[PDB]
Amino acid sequence: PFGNTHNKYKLNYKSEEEYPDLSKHNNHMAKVLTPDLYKKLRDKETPSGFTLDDVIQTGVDNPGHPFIMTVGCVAGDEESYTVFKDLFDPIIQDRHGGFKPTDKHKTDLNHENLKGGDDLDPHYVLSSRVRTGKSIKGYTLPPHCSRGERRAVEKLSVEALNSLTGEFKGKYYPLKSMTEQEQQQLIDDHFLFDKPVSPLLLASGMARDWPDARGIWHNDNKSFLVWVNEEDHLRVISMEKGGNMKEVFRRFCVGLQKIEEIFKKAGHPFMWNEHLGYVLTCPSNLGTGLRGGVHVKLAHLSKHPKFEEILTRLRLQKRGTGGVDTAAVGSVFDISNADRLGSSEVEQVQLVVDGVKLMVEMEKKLEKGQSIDDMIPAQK
Amino acid sequence: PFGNTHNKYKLNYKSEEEYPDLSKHNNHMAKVLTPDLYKKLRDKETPSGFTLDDVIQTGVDNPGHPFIMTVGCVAGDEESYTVFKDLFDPIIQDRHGGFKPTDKHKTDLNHENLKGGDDLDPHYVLSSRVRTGKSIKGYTLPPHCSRGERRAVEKLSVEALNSLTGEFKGKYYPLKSMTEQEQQQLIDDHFLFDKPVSPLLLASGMARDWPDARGIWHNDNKSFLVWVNEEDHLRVISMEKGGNMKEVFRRFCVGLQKIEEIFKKAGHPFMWNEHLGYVLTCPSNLGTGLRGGVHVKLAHLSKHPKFEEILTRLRLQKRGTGGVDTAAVGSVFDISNADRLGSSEVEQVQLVVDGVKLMVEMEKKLEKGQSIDDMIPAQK
Ligand SMILES: Nc1ncnc2c1ncn2[C@@H]1O[C@H](COP(=O)(O)OP(=O)(O)O)[C@@H](O)[C@H]1O
Ligand SMILES: Nc1ncnc2c1ncn2[C@@H]1O[C@H](COP(=O)(O)OP(=O)(O)O)[C@@H](O)[C@H]1O
Ligand SMILES: CN(CC(=O)O)C(N)N
Ligand SMILES: [Mg+2]
Ligand SMILES: [Mg+2]
Repeated sequence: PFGNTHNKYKLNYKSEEEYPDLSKHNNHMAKVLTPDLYKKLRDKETPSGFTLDDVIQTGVDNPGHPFIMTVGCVAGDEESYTVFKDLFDPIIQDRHGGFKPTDKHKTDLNHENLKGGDDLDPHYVLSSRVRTGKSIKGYTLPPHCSRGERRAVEKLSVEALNSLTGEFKGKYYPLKSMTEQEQQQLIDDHFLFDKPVSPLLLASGMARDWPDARGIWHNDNKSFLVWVNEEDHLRVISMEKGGNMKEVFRRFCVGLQKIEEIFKKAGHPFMWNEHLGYVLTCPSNLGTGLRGGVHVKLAHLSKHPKFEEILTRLRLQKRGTGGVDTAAVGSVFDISNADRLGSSEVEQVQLVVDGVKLMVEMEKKLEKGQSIDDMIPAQK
Repeated sequence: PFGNTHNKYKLNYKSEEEYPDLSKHNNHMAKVLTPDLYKKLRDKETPSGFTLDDVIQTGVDNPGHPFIMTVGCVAGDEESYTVFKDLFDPIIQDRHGGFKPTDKHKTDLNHENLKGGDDLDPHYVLSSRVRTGKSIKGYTLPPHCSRGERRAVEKLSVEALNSLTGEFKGKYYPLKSMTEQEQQQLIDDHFLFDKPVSPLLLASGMARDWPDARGIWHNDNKSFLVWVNEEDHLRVISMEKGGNMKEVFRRFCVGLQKIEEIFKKAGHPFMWNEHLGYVLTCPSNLGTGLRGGVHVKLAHLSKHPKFEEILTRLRLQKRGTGGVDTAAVGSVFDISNADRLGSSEVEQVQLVVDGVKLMVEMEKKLEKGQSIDDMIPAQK
């Protein structure tokens, strides 16, 4: 029982007979997979039984489209990254600016190392936010995890979160028993998540048993939010209105370390290693898993020839006002760090603080009508 | 499905820790599963590694359906129906209107014994269709089949179908070779299976690797078609405009017999036993696998307070114009026999002809300002 009968059954076919048809594909996985790599890795399994087929399924199912390259693969556990390193390493190097198999990732959650960021001009910066994801050692990741493992993650997380006090006193809302009123309240506060609709996620198996053992915790102040068992075991978000990113990041680090110490005592620390930093399902999110950002009104700078170039130079990214696929209603852009792996949490938020400060100074010159042609920084 | 099929850590959790939460689920699986059944069968697997969790996943994920009552489980191979018989048999009994473990599949080949059905009123009955499914013995079914297995089924099936002659002369059209426009036209014209959007198809693992090794075979005038590797290895279809169900059924039965003769001669017989008849993925499609029905315009009858009761009395199922996952458009309903095991093809098509003729007579009475109170049919 509970063995490898399934993969052994597939191994009755030759490697070419099981090899995916990637002729229409444009994703990182398809860029790297070869007939030889598939042949060499198809009989391998992690201790939990995760296989190369499981790693690549989403990339097989979702070819991609013209420009933006999707990753096209997932990890099912920490071991996936080692057992299938011959696939993941080139993907990680390509996705994360050349990060090599021998490179090390530096973690830094000491919020005191951030400099400034309490001052971001409220007239332009409408809100500040820091998000990360975390995995819990001892449990496989959402593509793979059993109902039993998922429930164990939820129990540990909820008991931990229920123990928090002061600024971090809060309450958990299971998706399965959520009242209509609770759901509406969470929507009003931009705290709700629903079953994923993205085929990139659905194709990996991560949505099984929905909504079993999924839920949302937030503190009474509505400034610290935790999603349980969505894309990763945990998603942890600190947010508030205005431009005190210093306070947002402080709260983020303190709450994250409080949770960490409880998990560590239970023998289930956050999944982490010196090479990849914090381990998560998607290779794109390794390292810090961190997206620190602001909603910032850039009426003129938005409509400027070098706007996309300035973001690139500052190592920043932009999205709409309502998320990843939105058109920035009014003039409000979601600006955040582009980096994840090979730089620390402090370094990434510092880039956001420093970069957003410069871009507000730039916009102030533009609304007067001065030239933005000297403040343009070197590529960071 | 997915990696979770072979998650080796399920061993490490208690049965009650892995047991699904089926509270407020309304499908046949959830009506039957118990803690004891789960405990008994959770450590079992078929020779290809299909497990109880794979059987039930769609019924966990899909508590209900917007249009019909669903079975909530699938088979992954022939052996599924034996290994997990204690779950399947009560579901089959419920779904097929009382078919007991001691009852036997029925067929004759006597399609000419259909009484009437050559003259369904074409003002109401816009098209007539008869389908069934077949599985190739020795290959796993769509929820579980590997890319290699699926490809093997496609290769042998196309070779066999290409040997059809006479009114059944046709050819194969691989899904990957169709343009978006060509695919959409075939779907709009009701010939080709939809994009992989069914909650059953998705949740159970049947959409993996799409569109690899899927396609449609058909004769030149598209009156006789075979889908390859959608929900079943084969779906054999006869259809045409208008109300000559007898002719549709003639073509179906003669064609199906030619197919099975060809497959047997090639050494690729279908999955079959004396109890369940022909074995297919969904328990609802066992026995003859036959779903015979019409697109019928019921503007008045569909608004009558006893519409659903009448359908139940007649043992007919209602679906949308674009099939099970769609709504009726322009009051055009897909009306077909609900049950497939414990009766023959002729009995099934006779039940459709008789029921549809009654419903058309009801529609006509309601159009004329008369009532149908006196015409409600006895429970079949
Ligand atoms: N700086 C911000 N201020 C307020 N809300 C934000 C901010 N950044 C993101 N959001 C909100 O969080 C949601 C998720 O955004 P999304 O781009 O998916 O973010 P992430 O991937 O970090 O979760 C959106 O609905 C959006 O309204
Ligand atoms: N009587 C009919 N006439 C024309 N098309 C039909 C008829 N019945 C079903 N269909 C079509 O068959 C396709 C599949 O519908 P679906 O509900 O999935 O049925 P099946 O049991 O064959 O899988 C749909 O495109 C639908 O419009
Ligand atoms: C709609 N189905 C029946 C069911 O889900 O019970 C099919 N496709 N087997
Ligand atoms: Mg997001
Ligand atoms: Mg169908």
